[PDB]
Amino acid sequence: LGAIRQGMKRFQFLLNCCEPGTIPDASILAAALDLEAPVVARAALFLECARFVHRCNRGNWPEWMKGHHVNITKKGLSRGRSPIVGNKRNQKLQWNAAKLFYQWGDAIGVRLNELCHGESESPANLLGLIYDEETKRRLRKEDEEEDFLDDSTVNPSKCGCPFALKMAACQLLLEITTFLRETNAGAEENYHRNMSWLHVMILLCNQQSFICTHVDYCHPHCYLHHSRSCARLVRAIKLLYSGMLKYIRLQVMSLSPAPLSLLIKAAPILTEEMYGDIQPAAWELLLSMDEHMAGAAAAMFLLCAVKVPEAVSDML
Repeated sequence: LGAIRQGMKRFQFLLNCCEPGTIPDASILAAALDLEAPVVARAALFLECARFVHRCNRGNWPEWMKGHHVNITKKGLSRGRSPIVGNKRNQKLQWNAAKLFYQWGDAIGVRLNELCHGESESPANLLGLIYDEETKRRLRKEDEEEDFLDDSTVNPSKCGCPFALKMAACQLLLEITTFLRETNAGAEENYHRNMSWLHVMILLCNQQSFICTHVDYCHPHCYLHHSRSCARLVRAIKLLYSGMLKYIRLQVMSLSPAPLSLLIKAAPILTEEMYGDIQPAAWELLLSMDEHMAGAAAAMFLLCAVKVPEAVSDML
């Protein structure tokens, strides 16, 4: 059952020697949803990429990404040179990254803008989702039996794409923003302030809807159904197995607060019409249960209130 697991560890050494900002491709990062691959392998790739992004972010660098492996005199084509050039090589590696991680996240991101019509459950379909009992009990059984130890119920041809996969893409982009803002000299500062694909994260927050009644059920656009979805997937990833588990237990614990912290990390670049759309979302998510979720909703609402206090004044 866990024969993927060690293979991922094998994949871990395939991200231990290759150059950052070269592997993988933008297009195979974009179009990897309509194949025979479930949500769990996509999320595993997302968390592995995020793990190596945190390796390039916090300070836990690998041995070859610190400049110690070019000084020793080889027995061919070799001459005495200081390893400072190897430090420049590692400055090259993240200069391959800080561009291409932007471009790969572009190529995923506009694909997800096209995936807004991909799994597009209509508002009429949503009003049938929340109240009509048939697809109610259908997707409630699909959200409740959601665990990744049996490959027969949760994903039929290993092709399903719920909104929890979109939150997993959101937390991968979240770690991309932990890299890009902090860690060929023209667009090095032009690749953080202007991102051409961030309107659909707020759109997914508008698809984090609030027409629910919470009588033993939430509709698959309600963020409590998203909370139960990400809770079921975190329970799945803690049933399938430890250092990658260490990373998961050190970072995320719930995928529903991902666009919240995304909006904290990308506050000042937005024009304020989108702010006038995000203060209603600030009203809806302040009923949340987690300290991370409701607390980051409080800090987002705090920042949009110290930005725009008159809409706050009108809703008081």
